[PDB]
Amino acid sequence: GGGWYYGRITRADAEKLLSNKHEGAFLIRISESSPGDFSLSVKCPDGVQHFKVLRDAQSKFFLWVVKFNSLNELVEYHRTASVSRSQDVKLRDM
Repeated sequence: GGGWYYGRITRADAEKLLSNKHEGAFLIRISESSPGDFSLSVKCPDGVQHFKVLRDAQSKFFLWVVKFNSLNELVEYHRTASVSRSQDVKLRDM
């Protein structure tokens, strides 16, 4: 695991590279203009899409209203289900 961490990358780069070469491919990236917040990006059927992902002062990450210990506890359990719930896009890496 951990093949999904790309760090410094921006949205404009992410939408470029992440179209290679399968739907459900994903990367995790920072807000380079002001560090400490992050984005998930994913390959979808019309292009590439993005999702803001954060942590609290409690040192716990969140996506919804519910908290998890790291983004690894999101990704490793979210992967069996859709990021959209209206499209067949699920997180996958080979």
